[PDB]
Formats: sequence, structure tokens, C-alpha cells
Amino acid sequence: HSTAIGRVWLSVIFIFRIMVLVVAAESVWGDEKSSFICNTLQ
Amino acid sequence: HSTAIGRVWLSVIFIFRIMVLVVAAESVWGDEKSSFICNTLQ
Repeated sequence: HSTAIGRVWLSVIFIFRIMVLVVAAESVWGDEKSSFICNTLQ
Repeated sequence: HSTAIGRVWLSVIFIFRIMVLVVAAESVWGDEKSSFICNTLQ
């Protein structure tokens, strides 16, 4: 019922985004706050 | 040989300055650098 080009390509890009987000959230952004340090005694 | 007013008053003020400097150096300025602290980790 839907268009040929739309569903397949949109689903593929959505799955790619999900995979990239999973990898980045699991690994890259885990210690964004714990390792965030400033040069001060305050 | 010198003037009446000069020697006595100058000597008294000089001795006063010496005593004040002795007290201040012994006590007030002893930890001017050791207790000098800045708010930084540098």
C-alpha cells in the first residue's frame, strides 16, 4: 500500500541510527560526567 | 656640638621603629608565604 522507495530505505537508516546510538551510549558517553574535571579547588 | 632637639628625639623615634620592626618581623610576617594559598589546582 505504501511507496516502494520509502519504507525500505527509511527502515534501513533507522536501524543504522539505532545501532550507532546503542554503541555510542554504551561506550562513548558513559563517563561524560565522572571524568569531567575542572582546574579548581572550589 | 649638635642641636638640642635633634639627637634625642631622632634616637627615640629610631629605637621605637626598631622595636616595632622586631616585633612585627618576629610575629606578624613569619608565615606570609607559607600560609599564602590560592584557589586552584595549578
